[PDB]
Amino acid sequence: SDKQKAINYLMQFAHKVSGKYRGVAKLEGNTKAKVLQVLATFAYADYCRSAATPGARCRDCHGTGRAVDIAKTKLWGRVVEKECGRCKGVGYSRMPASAAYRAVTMLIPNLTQPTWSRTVKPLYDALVVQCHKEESIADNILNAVT
Amino acid sequence: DKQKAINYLMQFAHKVSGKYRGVAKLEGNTKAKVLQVLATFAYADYCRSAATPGARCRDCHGTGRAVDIAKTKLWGRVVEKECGRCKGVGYSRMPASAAYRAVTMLIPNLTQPTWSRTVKPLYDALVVQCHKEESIADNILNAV
Ligand SMILES: [Cl-]
Ligand SMILES: [Cl-]
Ligand SMILES: [Cl-]
Ligand SMILES: [Zn+2]
Ligand SMILES: [Zn+2]
Repeated sequence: SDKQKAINYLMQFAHKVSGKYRGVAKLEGNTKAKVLQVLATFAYADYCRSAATPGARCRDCHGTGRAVDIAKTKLWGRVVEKECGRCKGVGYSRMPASAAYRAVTMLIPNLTQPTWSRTVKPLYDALVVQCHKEESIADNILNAVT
Repeated sequence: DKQKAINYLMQFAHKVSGKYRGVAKLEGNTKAKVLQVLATFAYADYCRSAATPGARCRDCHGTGRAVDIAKTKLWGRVVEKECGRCKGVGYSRMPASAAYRAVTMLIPNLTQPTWSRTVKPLYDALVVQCHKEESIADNILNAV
């Protein structure tokens, strides 16, 4: 419901950016749709578990890997980010991705893990971090002093 | 054993929830999920402090309290006073932002100031509850 809406939002984003990832960009339409749905479902679950589990994502950036660069934000008149110093940009554990790899191989049975790592997993990670970034923006808006 | 401790802390959070405006009126299902988050994160904060050298006061081991000897004798029950070494702080306070973010997934309109005034005091009470349980277990274990 609320979960399915968020998953659908994430699936639509996955389609928008899919052309950047060589392992999904040229799949047949029906397979591409199934793959992107798997990636969005696993990525959203990975995000949700990491936010609710103590220690499962970085406690300074809350998963985004990024922090505000105060001086550059002032200079440029827009939010400029830098790497999160605490997690040096990792944001969230990468171990849950193995489950997504297994689910994708059921749809792409010749996809090896190193080919996944280079050509598909970057989209999975783009989706996980997209969720942490959405949460950070929602928090910034909710708590603005203006 | 961890889940038992958290579930115990969760039940205590329910008992005292009425005293904290940010949880005392949540609807049954949401209230349970929020209190489970609070207990889970509070227990993790406690465990980190207990395991990290220097993260707790070496006299009170996190409770912020000491036994008032003269009042305990007068009243025939343990009566506490502020721990002198730490002036009642008990443990180094770490930011509770991760817990706040986990709660806001369940209560999307909860601002950080409202959290700080009306929910975070319960969170802090749950953390100290854990140090107090440890202290009682130690007292009982070492009573002659
Ligand atoms: Cl992987
Ligand atoms: Cl007392
Ligand atoms: Cl009392
Ligand atoms: Zn970080
Ligand atoms: Zn002390």
